[PDB]
Amino acid sequence: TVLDRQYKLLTLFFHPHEPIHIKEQQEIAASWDLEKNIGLYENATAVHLTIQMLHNNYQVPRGVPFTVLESVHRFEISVYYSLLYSAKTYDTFYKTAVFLRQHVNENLFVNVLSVVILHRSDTQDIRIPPIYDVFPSYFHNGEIMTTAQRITTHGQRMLEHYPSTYVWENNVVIRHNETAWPYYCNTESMPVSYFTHDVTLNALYYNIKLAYPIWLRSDACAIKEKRGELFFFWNKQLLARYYMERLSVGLGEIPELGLNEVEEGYVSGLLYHNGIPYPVRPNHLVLNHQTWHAEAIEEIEVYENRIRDMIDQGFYITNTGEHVSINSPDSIDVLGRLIEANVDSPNVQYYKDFISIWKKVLGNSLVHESVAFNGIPLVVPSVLEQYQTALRDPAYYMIMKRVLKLFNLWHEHLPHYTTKELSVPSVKIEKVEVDKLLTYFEYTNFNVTNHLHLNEKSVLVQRTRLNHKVFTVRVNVKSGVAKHVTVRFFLAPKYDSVGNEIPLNVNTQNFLLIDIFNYELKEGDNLITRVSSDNLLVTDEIDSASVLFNKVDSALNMKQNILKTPRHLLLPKGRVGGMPFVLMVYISEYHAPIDNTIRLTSDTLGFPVDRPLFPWMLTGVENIFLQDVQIYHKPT
Amino acid sequence: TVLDRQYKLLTLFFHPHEPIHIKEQQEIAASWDLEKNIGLYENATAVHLTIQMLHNNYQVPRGVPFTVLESVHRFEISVYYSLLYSAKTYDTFYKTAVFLRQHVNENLFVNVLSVVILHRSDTQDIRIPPIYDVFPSYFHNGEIMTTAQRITTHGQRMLEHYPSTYVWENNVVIRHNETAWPYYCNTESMPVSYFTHDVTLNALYYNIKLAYPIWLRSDACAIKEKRGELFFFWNKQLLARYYMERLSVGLGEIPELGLNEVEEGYVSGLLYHNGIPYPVRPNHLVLNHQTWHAEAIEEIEVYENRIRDMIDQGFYITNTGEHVSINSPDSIDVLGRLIEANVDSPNVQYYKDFISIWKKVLGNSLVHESVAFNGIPLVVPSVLEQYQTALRDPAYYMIMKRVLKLFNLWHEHLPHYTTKELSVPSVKIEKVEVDKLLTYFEYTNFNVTNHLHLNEKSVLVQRTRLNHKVFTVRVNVKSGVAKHVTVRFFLAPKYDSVGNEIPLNVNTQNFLLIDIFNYELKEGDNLITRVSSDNLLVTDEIDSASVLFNKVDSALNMKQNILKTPRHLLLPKGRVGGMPFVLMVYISEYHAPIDNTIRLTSDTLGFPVDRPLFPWMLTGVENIFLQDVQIYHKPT
Amino acid sequence: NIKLAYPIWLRSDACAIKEKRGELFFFWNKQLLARYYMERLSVGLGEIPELGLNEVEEGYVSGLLYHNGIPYPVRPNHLVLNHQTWHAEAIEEIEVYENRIRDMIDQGFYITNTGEHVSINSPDSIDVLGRLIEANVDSPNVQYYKDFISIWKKVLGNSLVHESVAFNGIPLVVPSVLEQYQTALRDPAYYMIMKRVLKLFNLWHEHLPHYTTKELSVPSVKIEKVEVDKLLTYF
Ligand SMILES: *[C@@H]1O[C@H](CO)[C@@H](O[C@@H]2O[C@H](CO)[C@@H](O[C@@H]3O[C@H](CO[C@H]4O[C@H](CO[C@H]5O[C@H](CO)[C@@H](O)[C@H](O)[C@@H]5O)[C@@H](O)[C@H](O[C@H]5O[C@H](CO)[C@@H](O)[C@H](O)[C@@H]5O)[C@@H]4O)[C@@H](O)[C@H](O[C@H]4O[C@H](CO)[C@@H](O)[C@H](O)[C@@H]4O[C@H]4O[C@H](CO)[C@@H](O)[C@H](O)[C@@H]4O[C@H]4O[C@H](CO)[C@@H](O)[C@H](O)[C@@H]4O)[C@@H]3O)[C@H](O)[C@H]2NC(C)=O)[C@H](O)[C@H]1NC(C)=O
Ligand SMILES: *[C@@H]1O[C@H](CO)[C@@H](O[C@@H]2O[C@H](CO)[C@@H](O[C@@H]3O[C@H](CO[C@H]4O[C@H](CO[C@H]5O[C@H](CO)[C@@H](O)[C@H](O)[C@@H]5O)[C@@H](O)[C@H](O[C@H]5O[C@H](CO)[C@@H](O)[C@H](O)[C@@H]5O)[C@@H]4O)[C@@H](O)[C@H](O[C@H]4O[C@H](CO)[C@@H](O)[C@H](O)[C@@H]4O[C@H]4O[C@H](CO)[C@@H](O)[C@H](O)[C@@H]4O[C@H]4O[C@H](CO)[C@@H](O)[C@H](O)[C@@H]4O)[C@@H]3O)[C@H](O)[C@H]2NC(C)=O)[C@H](O)[C@H]1NC(C)=O
Ligand SMILES: *[C@@H]1O[C@H](CO)[C@@H](O[C@@H]2O[C@H](CO)[C@@H](O[C@@H]3O[C@H](CO[C@H]4O[C@H](CO[C@H]5O[C@H](CO)[C@@H](O)[C@H](O)[C@@H]5O)[C@@H](O)[C@H](O[C@H]5O[C@H](CO)[C@@H](O)[C@H](O)[C@@H]5O)[C@@H]4O)[C@@H](O)[C@H](O[C@H]4O[C@H](CO)[C@@H](O)[C@H](O)[C@@H]4O[C@H]4O[C@H](CO)[C@@H](O)[C@H](O)[C@@H]4O[C@H]4O[C@H](CO)[C@@H](O)[C@H](O)[C@@H]4O)[C@@H]3O)[C@H](O)[C@H]2NC(C)=O)[C@H](O)[C@H]1NC(C)=O
Ligand SMILES: *[C@@H]1O[C@H](CO)[C@@H](O[C@@H]2O[C@H](CO)[C@@H](O)[C@H](O)[C@H]2NC(C)=O)[C@H](O)[C@H]1NC(C)=O
Ligand SMILES: *[C@@H]1O[C@H](CO)[C@@H](O[C@@H]2O[C@H](CO)[C@@H](O)[C@H](O)[C@H]2NC(C)=O)[C@H](O)[C@H]1NC(C)=O
Ligand SMILES: [Cu+2]
Ligand SMILES: [Cu+2]
Ligand SMILES: [Cu+2]
Ligand SMILES: [Cu+2]
Ligand SMILES: [Cu+2]
Repeated sequence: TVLDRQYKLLTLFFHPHEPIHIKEQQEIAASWDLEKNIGLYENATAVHLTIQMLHNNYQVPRGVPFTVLESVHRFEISVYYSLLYSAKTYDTFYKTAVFLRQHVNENLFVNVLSVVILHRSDTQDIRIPPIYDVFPSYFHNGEIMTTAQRITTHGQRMLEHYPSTYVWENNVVIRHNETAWPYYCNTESMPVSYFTHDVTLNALYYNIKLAYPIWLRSDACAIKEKRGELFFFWNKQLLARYYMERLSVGLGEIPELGLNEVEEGYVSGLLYHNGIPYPVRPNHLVLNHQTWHAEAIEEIEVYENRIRDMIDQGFYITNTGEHVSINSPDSIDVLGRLIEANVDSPNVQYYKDFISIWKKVLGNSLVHESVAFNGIPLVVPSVLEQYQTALRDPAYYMIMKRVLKLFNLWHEHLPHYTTKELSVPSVKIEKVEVDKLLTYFEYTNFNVTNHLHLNEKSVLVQRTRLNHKVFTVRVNVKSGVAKHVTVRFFLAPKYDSVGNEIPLNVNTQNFLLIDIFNYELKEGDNLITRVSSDNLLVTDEIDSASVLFNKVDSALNMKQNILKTPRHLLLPKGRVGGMPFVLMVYISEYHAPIDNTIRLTSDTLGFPVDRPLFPWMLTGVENIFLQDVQIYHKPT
Repeated sequence: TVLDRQYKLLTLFFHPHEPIHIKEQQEIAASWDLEKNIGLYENATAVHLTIQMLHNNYQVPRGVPFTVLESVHRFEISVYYSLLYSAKTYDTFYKTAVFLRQHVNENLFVNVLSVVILHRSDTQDIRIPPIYDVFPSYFHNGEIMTTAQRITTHGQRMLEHYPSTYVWENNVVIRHNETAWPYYCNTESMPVSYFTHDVTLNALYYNIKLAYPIWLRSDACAIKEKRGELFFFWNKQLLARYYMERLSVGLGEIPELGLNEVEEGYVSGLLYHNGIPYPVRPNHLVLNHQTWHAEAIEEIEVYENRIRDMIDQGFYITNTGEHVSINSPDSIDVLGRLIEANVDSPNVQYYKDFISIWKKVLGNSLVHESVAFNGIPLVVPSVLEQYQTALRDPAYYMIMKRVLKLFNLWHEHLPHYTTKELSVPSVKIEKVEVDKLLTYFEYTNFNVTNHLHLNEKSVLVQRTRLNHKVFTVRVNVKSGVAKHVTVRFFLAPKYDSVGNEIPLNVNTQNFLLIDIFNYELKEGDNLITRVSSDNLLVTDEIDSASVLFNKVDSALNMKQNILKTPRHLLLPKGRVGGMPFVLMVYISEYHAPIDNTIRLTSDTLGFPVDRPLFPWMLTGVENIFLQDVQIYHKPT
Repeated sequence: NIKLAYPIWLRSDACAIKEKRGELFFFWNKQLLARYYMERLSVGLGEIPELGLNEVEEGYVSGLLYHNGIPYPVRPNHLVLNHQTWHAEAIEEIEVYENRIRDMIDQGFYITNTGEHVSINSPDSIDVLGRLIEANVDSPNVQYYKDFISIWKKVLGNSLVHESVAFNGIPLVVPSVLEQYQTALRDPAYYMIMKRVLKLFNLWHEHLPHYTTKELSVPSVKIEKVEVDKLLTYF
């Protein structure tokens, strides 16, 4: 019965903005009544709250932007999640989903239903469609969407007048985004536009926040996920990759964010479904004038000073006034939880969310204090207030760099690793060599037909993306005696924006983990010959909505999880003629430990680059090797 | 043959963005060739230039915003106007118009064809459609246009799901703009949004600049128009009306524009045809930082200092170095021409256009120095760079207030009027009384069907506008002996934003001329009983494109000229309970003096309020009377 | 050596009068700035920064020492020019002089020492234009058209003026790198100032009529193909 259930849940994601077209779903929406069917829900309080909200009309109006950073939106989405998750039977769950689809905003319903499907036992096999297919308007420029609407409604008669559009195959018409948006931010935004505007990266951020919502309290499974450590590690990896891209395109180090003025602005060029332009941050934005920006920055400074005091003093304050030490090396998780100010933080009243205030300030979304129903505020969020568009703005990377400065301060106070924790007896690496590192640009097609308001075709968008050829890394190692070992590869830049070789201690923060795997080392001489195509950290493209629908309706793979980095974004572009980089191979013992499942050997994720490392403490540690490589770009 | 010619010229304005659909026009476009038909054009140089431009493709690309402030755009539009105007026969003119419609940008073609029709003898009867019907996208928000597209393409099946839209009559569907755009500039922009965003006002500005393009040199007819005096008078009238509106809504005096920072920003909420959002000026914009704004402001300061020096020294410098005096009272025209820096200015090389630089600076249109054909720059103009959207921004009023400060400086140097120039023998005004002054808001419908890309309905937009009830002004006057006299009425505010009564000398700059007419005064007692419905200065609404098309195809009025203020914008709103104003009745002798035709008694348009006036010099002048009135607003 | 050949304090003779001093000045400055921009693009530094009248972001530390052993003046980063300092007065004088030059360029004539107007609208007036901009001893009127480039150099050298004099006479000065021709080119501020002067020159050239197809064409001479063997550079 998997196929039919998946088909129905897909039909729930066919046209969010438009109303229900399938008749029996209308019958269910008109027939079901929560009041009399309270007995089928475990959480009766959620049922009462939902009934009250739906009766008083105290809900976010339909056809309006939705943001989780607003309090009332969080309350509404949490209540709906509690109601949906408390469904005893799958039938009750589906019937509540239909009713909410009828009586709930599109974005909120999609998000809550996806979260419920991911975290429900009865729906551990259902596959949810990609976000960039349900709402294409968050990943393509407004001109593209308007042209799509025109070419569709024209009946493809004036389409042949358009030279940009073309018919690649029957029933599909494709455009070019190569020639468009001549007006753009420029500054530091254009050279890295092939990485920051990538659809897959924003989709990955959205899916990550689907797996770990800020408004959802962890269960036994989510309590072993080490939420804070994942936050820190993922932010570090993203910032290291972004810095590598900037060095590749010659833009320099990530600008440091102050408290007086921000020089770089952002113009999104995106449009909401209704047609409201996004807020724009001007260049040379002033933060020390008579504006709400000043008050927001003062609150941000207070909260960050509280975090700094907690880090330095070595303990945090409970909600009653007790001191809880965080000086042990295993307190990184609670530190991250406190910094994030999620619902799992011990004390959110004193440790508040300054990152959201940073996002509000640097989004320059004019607060007009407008409310509907004498209730829910009406907000026009900027790109930074949406996880599916935040990564397009450099300000996000600047803010995360500040948070990573806080994290580095905390890690600095920790004792440095010893020659016993960081050494494996009688394992010496001889030589490490990669076959080649080449990158090239290629074309890809995305389906944006779900935005078209069909009455009674399939428009696609062509985009340019980076990719790399398969590469093999071969290392020879002395093994001493037989062992079961783990090998980790790290990649870092070798020269900074000016030309001086970066010391290893500084590079410790710029090392990007690209592969980790097990091996059984024999006695004597060995050979590791890892191929990039075998790594499980990076995955291939997930099947599109159309492909999944075809494979389902016509009637598995475990190499496509929503919480993995796309393969084509693993390797930096480099330069034509070669760009130098540093590879680091580290071998350690194997210390023995589907929607949201990731686990490796029990140890800090960034080991051994989480703490600062110095050359003088690597003498006597032979199982770590630092080689130099060159990354090339194939021009086309 | 008027009807058929008008029908064809209307068909030339049916779908600018879309290509030619009528077959014989395609045949003409494919058959006509300028090279062999040079003999039918008087200006052969224009023919050669047009041929060269069309062969080299050195022209503005189609489907791109067009602005006259750019040099190459001016050159192209001037060349096309020269080509069209040099058509010996009407047939040649129409055949060139079709060819250009086929091979020219939409906005440029519409503008040039309208100008040619207005200034051509063979087309002095043709009536051109309103601008707000040809390009509705410049007068309504992007959300409205997107909703229109959706309701049209949906086949009016999901339209009935929309509660906003409704069917007022057969074949027409109407919306509401009352509930939309909750995100808005606020500050000083919302309380006067009913006046600054009025469609008729922007259309009036566009038609005025159609009558007097900056790139067209005047002929005998246009040389008697006193271009500079018209510029000054119209700007003064607009600023006085805007100040009256601000006082009515309690916003205060027009802010003074400096050279360091502009506090008030603007968000248009408009979208171009393709779907590119308009530039946004942030609040508290800084002009004294390391930006191109500083250089632009320095050039502006240099040019304005040149103007100030020319005004103070009493003479202007010719292109050879000669001094030409401007100290006479009849030099206002050349002064205005110099300030405007039009093609009729004596010396544009030394006296340059600083107002355009002000518009560029305060539009905050990011210059990205992008060019097509290795030629024509690509520009995304702001609202201030288009005459059909400039009036929506307060910065325009601030800039015009600065220019009016320059004009007031010039007028101050002139000698004050005497008791002989300002007096009429034996004519004493006894009493002046108006019956009532009431204002109310009403609904109106605009047709935006021409934007819809119909394949193989008629959507309308409902807007709220101000209007007034008919009022009668009755004055009793002693006449002495029989005479033929002219009576002028002026309206001004009585109290400023704080509460002090404004002295007459300051109010001289705030007097708005509302009526001027002739009369024959008898001997003894007389009675003037003017009714607002008789004034010819203000006109009624012009027939829409649909109405004109119906009246033409089915098969005159002279009270509808494109260069007259709409009647409903004549009177300030006032306040509920009454707002005090000052009326001034002035009687003078009758000194004896269709597309663009306006002439009155030979005298300065702003007489006697062009020069400063003082109470002590009005003793002995009995033919001028100052009464007080109250304007009321009917709330609904 | 160039300033040895054409000193600002030496009046030209028959030989130096055929040298077209102003045109040489303009051409050499343009060539230097084009080469510098090519170098910047080669090393990925971007376009030459535009010099304003409020603040200069880039500073300079020479690292040089005079014969006696006095360190050179240092310009700090983010130097402020709109505060209560002599920099403001110097910048005001610079602005006045540059506005005088702009007015002379736009009006089409220059003012003599007596008050006469001399036209500069012909294409062969580039030499006198350069002489006026340089304010050398060969300029027609140095009293009205003064040397603003020297004031720019003084301002951007940040040489602290201490008003010290010897013999009750000759001032004692510690010049910066910009005040010496043998060290001026080490500072980007020089290139910025010359870019401003070249903006003035480009304004003047823009007012000139564009070349025609008769001045710019040679009858019956068509170029087929151009090819270079190789372009390689090494340290
Ligand atoms: C079915 O559906 C419903 C609806 O969908 C779901 O209901 C939600 O359920 C969750 C979980 O139960 C609730 O969250 C918790 O709520 C309680 C109660 O908060 C309410 O009352 C507060 C006022 O009383 C509190 O303060 C007064 C003094 O002023 C005090 O006398 C009283 O005893 C009590 O402490 C309100 O303040 C509060 O909301 C107000 O304040 C908020 C904060 O400023 C503000 O945001 C609100 O807008 C409003 O202004 C609310 O009305 C909370 O006590 C509890 O708080 C814990 O977690 C937060 C972080 O999320 C943390 O900051 C707190 O310090 C506290 O942390 C303790 O518990 C954590 C786990 O919950 C634990 O991880 C911490 O370590 C800590 O516990 C450990 O340490 C502490 C000492 O630090 C120790 O005492 C403990 O024993 C332990 O050792 C949560 O916020 C939602 O409120 C509720 N929502 C609704 C709408 O119903 C329901 O979950 C669904 N059920 C099922 C089965 O699915
Ligand atoms: C058929 O089609 C064609 C194409 O559609 C139409 O052609 C257009 O026709 C108009 C009108 O004829 C032209 O405008 C006039 O152009 C002339 C010539 O300008 C050209 O040449 C300039 C260079 O030569 C000038 O300077 C040199 C020195 O450097 C000097 O030696 C030479 O004698 C001459 O003076 C170029 O500079 C100029 O363009 C360049 O410069 C522009 C300005 O910076 C710049 O914008 C350009 O981009 C380019 O860089 C061009 O190539 C102009 O002389 C004439 O200028 C008058 O008007 C302007 C204001 O518009 C004003 O500033 C000038 O000072 C001058 O004013 C005198 O004439 C006015 C009337 O024209 C008059 O109102 C003024 O009072 C003044 O006249 C009185 O006072 C003066 C003293 O101040 C005195 O001398 C007079 O005798 C009199 O007493 C116009 O700009 C278009 O150029 C032309 N365009 C094209 C593409 O062909 C044609 O009209 C159509 N024909 C028909 C029948 O329909
Ligand atoms: C042997 O050794 C000695 C020492 O080594 C050498 O002596 C040097 O020789 C040179 C060349 O002769 C001198 O330069 C010229 O000096 C004269 C005189 O200037 C002195 O007097 C001025 C005051 O009198 C002036 O103003 C009053 C009104 O106030 C007026 O009534 C009077 O008639 C006269 O006009 C002083 O102001 C001046 O110094 C003061 O002012 C300076 C400027 O502010 C200031 O710097 C000083 O610090 C001081 O404050 C001085 O004491 C100048 O008249 C002459 O000026 C010309 O050149 C300059 C640019 O260098 C230009 O600005 C002037 O406008 C003027 O330009 C005319 O002549 C140019 C050629 O000389 C020519 O190119 C111009 O086109 C122009 O000529 C043409 O147009 C004009 C109209 O514009 C027209 O009248 C002409 O007929 C013609 O058509 C020079 O500065 C040195 O002063 C002198 N130095 C010393 C220490 O002796 C000597 O050269 C050696 N001899 C040999 C054979 O080798
Ligand atoms: C893009 O996605 C749409 C679904 O949003 C696809 O629509 C399908 O088109 C095929 C055409 O043969 C139909 O048989 C299916 O029934 C359609 N499905 C739905 C849900 O409408 C469309 O084919 C996709 N196009 C591409 C190129 O992937
Ligand atoms: C709005 O304007 C359009 C033209 O842009 C009008 O279209 C006309 O509609 C009538 C309907 O009976 C047709 O007979 C005409 O042939 C149409 N003209 C064109 C040029 O298409 C439309 O009627 C107008 N609607 C309103 C309410 O004024
Ligand atoms: Cu969408
Ligand atoms: Cu700044
Ligand atoms: Cu339009
Ligand atoms: Cu401010
Ligand atoms: Cu600074």
